[PDB]
This record gives sequence, C-alpha cells and structure tokens, in this order.
Amino acid sequence: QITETNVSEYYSNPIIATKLSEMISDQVKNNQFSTWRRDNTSLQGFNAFD
Amino acid sequence: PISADFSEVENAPSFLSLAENTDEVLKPYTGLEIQTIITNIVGDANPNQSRIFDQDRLRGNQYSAGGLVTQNAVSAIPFTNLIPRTIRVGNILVNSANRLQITETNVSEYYSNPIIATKLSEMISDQVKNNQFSTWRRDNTSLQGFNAFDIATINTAILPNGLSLESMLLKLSLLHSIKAMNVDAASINRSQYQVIDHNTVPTIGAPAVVGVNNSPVFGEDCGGNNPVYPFGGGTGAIAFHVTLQTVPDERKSYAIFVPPAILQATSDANEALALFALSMSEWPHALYTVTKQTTDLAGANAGQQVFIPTQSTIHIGGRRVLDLIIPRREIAPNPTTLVAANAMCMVRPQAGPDATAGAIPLAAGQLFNMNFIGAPAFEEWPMTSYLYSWAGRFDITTIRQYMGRLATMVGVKDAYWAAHELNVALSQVAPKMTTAAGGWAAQAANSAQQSDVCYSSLLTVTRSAANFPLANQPAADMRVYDTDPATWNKVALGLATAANLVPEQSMDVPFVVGDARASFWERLQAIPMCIAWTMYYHSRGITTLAWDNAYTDNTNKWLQKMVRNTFSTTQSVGTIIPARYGKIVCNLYKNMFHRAPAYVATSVGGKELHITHFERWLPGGTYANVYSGAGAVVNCFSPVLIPDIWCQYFTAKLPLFAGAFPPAQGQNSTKGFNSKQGLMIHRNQNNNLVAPYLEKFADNSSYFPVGQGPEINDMATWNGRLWMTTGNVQYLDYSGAAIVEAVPPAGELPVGKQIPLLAGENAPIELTNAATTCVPRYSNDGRRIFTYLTTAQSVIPVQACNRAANLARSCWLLSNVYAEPAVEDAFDTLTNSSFLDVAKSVAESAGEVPATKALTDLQAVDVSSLPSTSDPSNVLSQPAPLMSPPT
Amino acid sequence: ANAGQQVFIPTQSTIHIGGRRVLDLIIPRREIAPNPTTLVAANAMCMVRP
Repeated sequence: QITETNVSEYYSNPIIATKLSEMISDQVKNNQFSTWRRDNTSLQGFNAFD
Repeated sequence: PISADFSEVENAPSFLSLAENTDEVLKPYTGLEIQTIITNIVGDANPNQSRIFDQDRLRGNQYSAGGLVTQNAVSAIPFTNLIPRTIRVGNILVNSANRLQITETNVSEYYSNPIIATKLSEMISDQVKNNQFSTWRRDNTSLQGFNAFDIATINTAILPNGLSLESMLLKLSLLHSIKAMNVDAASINRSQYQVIDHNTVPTIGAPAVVGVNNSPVFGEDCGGNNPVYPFGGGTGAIAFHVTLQTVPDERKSYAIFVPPAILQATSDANEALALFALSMSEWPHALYTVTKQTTDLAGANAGQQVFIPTQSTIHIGGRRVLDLIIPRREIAPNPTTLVAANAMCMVRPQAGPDATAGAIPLAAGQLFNMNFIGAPAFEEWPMTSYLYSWAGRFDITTIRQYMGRLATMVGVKDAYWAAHELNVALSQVAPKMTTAAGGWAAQAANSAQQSDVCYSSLLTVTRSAANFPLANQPAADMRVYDTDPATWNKVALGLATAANLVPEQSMDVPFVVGDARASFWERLQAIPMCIAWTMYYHSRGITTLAWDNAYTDNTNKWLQKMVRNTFSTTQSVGTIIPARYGKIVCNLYKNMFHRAPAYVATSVGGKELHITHFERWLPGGTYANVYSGAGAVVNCFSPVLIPDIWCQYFTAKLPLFAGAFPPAQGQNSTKGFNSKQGLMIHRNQNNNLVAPYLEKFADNSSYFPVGQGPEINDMATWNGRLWMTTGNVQYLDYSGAAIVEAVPPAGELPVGKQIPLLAGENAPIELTNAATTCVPRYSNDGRRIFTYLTTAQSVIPVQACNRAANLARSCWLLSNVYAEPAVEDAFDTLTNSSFLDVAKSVAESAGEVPATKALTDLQAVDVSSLPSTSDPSNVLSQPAPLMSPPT
Repeated sequence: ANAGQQVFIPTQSTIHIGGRRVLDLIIPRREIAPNPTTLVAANAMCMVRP
C-alpha cells in the first residue's frame, strides 16, 4: 500500500522583528557594517557577517 | 406573438420603436424559453426519462383558407451542427460527393479592462531592493516552488492591454460541444441527424460513437494514426520543463507556467495537463467524427453512418510548438541529473491510452523524460500525436470539474458565457430554402444544393476546394480576442489583477457545462439570432443579388454605406470597434425577446464599450438565397433562411410588417391599409397591371436617387405581403418590364425543409410553413421592384385594403404565452453563513496576504528607499502610461 | 526555385558610440578580509570570479 501528499505554504501569522534585528539593520544604515572585525562572533557560535 | 383579430396586427409596434436602444438590465437567453412551448417538460427532469429524442418539432392544428382543419401538423427545427459524410441514395447508404464546410477566424490582441499590480508583487520588489544591501544572491521568495529568478523575470514589464481568456475558453467550449454528443440517444433529438439527409432514420437503441480521423472521403483522415494539422498540414512540438533556464533561447519569450490550483485532484491530473495544453495551442488539432447507427425510411437497411461536427471544422490559429513549465514538488536547487528531475515533479506528464505511429511513436501511458541543466540531448514530442492519444478519453464531466477548479483562480463565468455565445453563432447551421406552392420541399439527395448551408447571420458557409490538409487559407469570417502568455503568467501566479479577472462568489460555471441536455439547448439558442437578423434584412427591400454585389457597387452610394457599416472594420486608440449597425440588431434582440446578449468589454482610452457577437462579423461571404424545385438559384428575394412562424410565435413583441394573418371569425378575416394611412396605389401606362397602396415617394422614383434607398414603412410592406400571398404575382419594373434578377416559377414562395413524419403527424399545408416577409424592393441595377396583379385579380385585394372585402389565408391554431425569465440542499442550509462570508473574502483575495506593509517595514534597512514607498502601485492608463513628461 | 541562406547587417550594429577602449572593474569581496597578497587569496576572496 502507498500514500502520497502535496505541500502548501503558510502565510498565516506573519513574523515580527526583534529589537536585535532592528538595531542591526539600523547599524547597516548608519554604517556599512564597517565597524566589525573579521573574527567577531556571537555566544551562539556564528559570526556577525552571516 | 400570433394575432387573433385584425385589431391586434393593426396595433402592433412599429419597427423604429423596437430598434431604439434600451437602458434596462436584462437576463440572458438560456433557451428554456422555447423548451416550455415545444415540449412536455415543465420543470427540471431527467433527460432520459423525458425521451427528448421525440421532442424535436413544432406541432399543432392548422386552419386552411378553404375552411378545413388539419390536425397534428408539424414544422422542423431548422438548425444543426452535424454534416453528413455518408448519404442515403436509393435506400442504400453511400459516400458523400460534396466537399466539407470550413470556417476561419481573425485573432488579435485588443484592450480589455485596465490592469494593476497586486500587493504581493510590491512585496517581491521590496525583497529585491532590501537584498541590494548585501553580498547574497537570494533576492526574493520563490512563489509556489517556482525558481526565484523566474518569479523575478515574470514580475517585470507588464503590458497595458489587460487579459482576455477568450480563445482558451472557446477551444474548451468547442470540445465540450463535441463530446456532448456521446451521451445516450434518448437525450438527443432525431431531427439533428436529418436536417440535411432527410432520408435517414437514426436508431434510439445505441449511443453515438465519437472518434478521430476516420472519414472515408477527400483525404479527411488527416494522417490517421499518424496525425497532422487539418489546416497547416504540419506537426507541432511540445516540451516540458521544471525551470525556464532549460528552455531553448529561440523561444524563451513564449513559455507558459502551469498553475498548481489545477492538478489538485487525486486522479485525472495528467489529463488536466493534456487539456490545458489543448486550450492554448492551435485548433482543430484533428478532425473529430460522429458515428451513428441509422436505417432507411422503411426501417429495413441499417448501418453505421458518418458525420462531421461543425465545431471541428472552424479554424482558430494558435501556437504549433510550445513549452510548459511544470510546478516543482518542493523548493530546491534545479536538477543536474535526470532522476532528480523525475523525482521532483508534482504531476509527471504521460501519453494517453492510445498508441500512435510515425517518428517519435507514443505508447499508451508513456512517461516523459524531464529536461534538465547540462543535459546531453533536448527532449520533446510532436504535439498533434500527444493531443491525439488523449482525444478519445476527454468527456463532459471531467471538463466541468477542470473548469470548476479553474474558476477559483479567476473569473470565468461571463467570459465563458460569451465564448459559448460565439460557439453557437459559428456552429448552428441551416440548409437553404426551396420555393414551392405547397407546404414542403427538399433538394435531390447527395447534391450540391442539399448540402449548401448558412449561418444564423444570413451568410453562406464556404467550402473546401481540395483534399485535406488544406494547402491554403480562407478569408476570415469573424474576429476574436487572443490570450497573451506573458500577462497570463503574471495573473496565474497572483502578480496582477483586473475587474474581469476577479474570482466570483458563485465559484461555479454556467449551467450548460456538464449537462447531457446541452446539445438540445445550443440547438435552440440559434433561433433568436436569426429572428433578429431576418428582421434586420427584411425591414429594407434589398435583394440577395444586390447584397451580393453591394460592397463595390458604384451604381449607388447608399448601398455601399449600408454594406460597410454592418461589419467590424473600425478601430480607435489601439483597440477594436463594433460594427455601427450591429447595434441595431442588438437593440432589436433586447426589445423583442426581453433578454440581453452576452458581451465583452473594450477599453477606448479607458472608457468601456460593450461588444456582442452581432458586432464582430467580417465582410466577404455570400448571402443566403433559395433554390427552385429543379435546383436553379433564385435571386429576387431578400435573404431568408427560416419560415416566419418561428419568428412570430416566439417573440414578446414583433414589428407590424411581419405579423401573422388573423383567423377567420364570421364575417371578418384579413385587412389592409389605404390612402387614409397616407398610402397610394401605383398605376403605369399598362392598364392590365396593378400594384398595392405604397408610400407616396414611390410615385416619383423608378430608380432610387443616388444617396437614398427605400424607407421603413410597415403598412406598405404589409400590402406587399398581401399581394405576394395570392398565388399569381408579377415581380416587375415601374414600366412593367422584367428585372435583371432571377425570379421563381410563378406563384411560388420559399418554404421550410421536409423531414420524415411520425405516425399520426401530418405535413404542413399551403403557406403555413413559408417565409412571406421577404418583399423585394431594391433591384441590383438601382430600379424599384413592384408586385403586380391583373385588374380582375386586383379588385378583391384593393377593396380589402379599403376594408370593404376580406381575404382568405391559412393559420396555425395556437395561443400566446411568453414566460418570465426565471436549489438549496439541506447541507447548503447547514453551511450557508460560512459560505456567505468566505465568498465575500474571496472577492478581495487577489494577491492579498495577511501581512501588511507596516510589518514588512520593520524588517527593512531603510523604509524611504523602498520602491513601494516611492512607487505605490496604480492602475495603468491606456493606451500607454506617461513616459518622460515635460517635468 | 533557388533557396539559400542570405546575409544581412543590422543598422544598429554600425552606429558608433563612446570611446572607452580600456577599463578596470572593482569587484565585491564576499569575506571580510585584508587586501590579497598572493594569487590564490585573491581568487578565493571574490564574490564570484570572472
């Protein structure tokens, strides 16, 4: 016996930006993200450029 | 309506009263208006229970002028869509000696409703502009799984035309008309098989078999199992794709995305793909064939008789090669290998259950190998064979479900109803009338006259001059709108919208789709069209030869304007304009039937004009005439195609000149009009010739002055009919000389077609089944036409115009009733509220999503730089948006 | 009677515009790095190599 399924996409509950993202985009506007170093990373373990 | 007394004809409306334009809104002519009168059915009922196989005639008692009463008299329905391909001769079935009828269409882009970009495309452009601050290649979301670069290209450089969807819906309705024939015989009229071959009798016991490319004569099997186009004689190509990047560079501008709103069914999705492929390529892709068991008049001989549907002969030029882009199963990188491509399809295309031969043979059920990046060899199929394999599997109920899924993306109710109107106008067809003294006549079996036929517009249909495929092309008969692939791509994905493209709260199609009763109804919708066109032509006295040469004639100048304004050959500000006098026929239809014809919009600078099927014919055809008993042509009359009982028994209001002769009632019978109406009798140098009371200008013209023609008068036309309806008239000149036009053998008038009778029926008597209203007045060389009697033959009719005497005429014994224009399930009552709000929300659904600009703004680097802030969207101005204005 | 291929020269192809025979293009660096000193560093450094 076999079963099959189709995907759909989810526009319900659109996301809201955190203060963190808003301050980062703000820094992109006032700077060119030029303040940051080659090796800067968050506590999470990803670098800031990403 | 039928007059009961002379008071009723005398008080009938004038022709100018009914050709006035009217302002009120009106319901569509569904054809049930005739069904209530000529049939048993009163309410909705199973077509099989009703045996509408035997419900195909006008029936009733008739009264003779000599005073006898005939019972169960009959008149046939004039129209049909079937062209016989084998014919009975000498009680034996035999092949046709005559070449097949063909139709040609004009197809062009025109302006429609103004269009506008949706909220969702403003979203996509905001995504690109916000990306531009980064080093990262992911510009925008990839809608419904299509590649994001493809959404980026589809969402650019919109055309200001709007979108039509008309040619698509036509092809779908032509095919629905063809497959509709396949239901059981109890639900199709017998008369439909014997409008042309009156010697054949179809059997009720088996359903007709619809097939493809089978015809015995004149090369009409267009390749057979190795199909080619009936008109082009070539073969197409079709190729399927997951992304636009694999499409060859020569034709990337022509590609069509296939929306996934269709293909949502558990079954019949690959079939939906084939059907969608059919609705956007050239038509016909093959010649379809109806085959029906039939027998001789005695019921002795029996055989399978071959017919060609008219819908399968009418040409609508489109693309021959094409490229479709299949929806992806999940967002993912484009395939680099074959298996990755085959695994990724949402619906994987395959051949239908019918094998084909030739180069690239197709096995039944054969699957397609998807194209992919870096592929060693591009793959495609011939398209005529791909459409061939599925051709025998399409049917009415699946087209209904398909069309219902299509309904939820875009408006298709009004557009389909208009394309259906065009279907009926190009497909229903009647044979030319035969002159006689009595009630019935027909031409010789398997003759050129037997098969010569005409449109509801009184124009003859052209024939093929050589074996199929046709090396060359006929002049176009009518012009339709085309559907552009680019704007189709923008609208199918939700990037754009217009007022005609809005989904409708019914979420449903017109009643005609999905019914087995459809053929009968389509057959009945052609009648009003002819009633209006014949009133149009008979209001004036021009003869068929004069119409036949009118366009180029330089004998008279008015005749030229007259021909020139009846067709669509004007444009303005980039768009099509309706024939100036077609509006008159449109006006007549509304005033006479109290219904409204379907129409499309055209935008002229942004103003909307309506266009009905009456206003889009093209010049070049020949007008309908009648034949003699020997088959010689007769030119003297106005064009005619149907008997006038059809005209006068199915109207709410009728022009005075066309009414029936009233019944005998004691002393009083029929009556005329005289000098007290402002009329005058015409006399010439010859004392043994007399013509009726006629308009006073008639005394001072023998040739009409250049720039002028005969006027509307209803009373003079009436006396003209009273003169003709005596069995001995002369069609002559002011001086009594012969006119150039061919005239019938003396005392004869054209009469309706003969069909075999059922037990208990009687044939129509006398002039009870004849056109009468065709009174000639305008000769080809510019002379007036008069109707003359000798003096002695003149006395009673003149006193009858004076209302001192009475004329004796036959009539039908029938009453007047004209119906008003007019279901919840328990489940529907359970759910009615939720349906009422959701339907309201779908009307605004557009390209809408719950996220607003105010939410997306928070996610931006700089709100002021957003194109949505600096370019809020507007509806496009027409013909073009402003570019480089002087500051 | 006599089919064959035939050559045409577009009018757009012959119009003369501009004069910049030589040019230098500065290309985005996908990583936050100091200016390259070797060849391989410069190759790896670019947003997409020409």
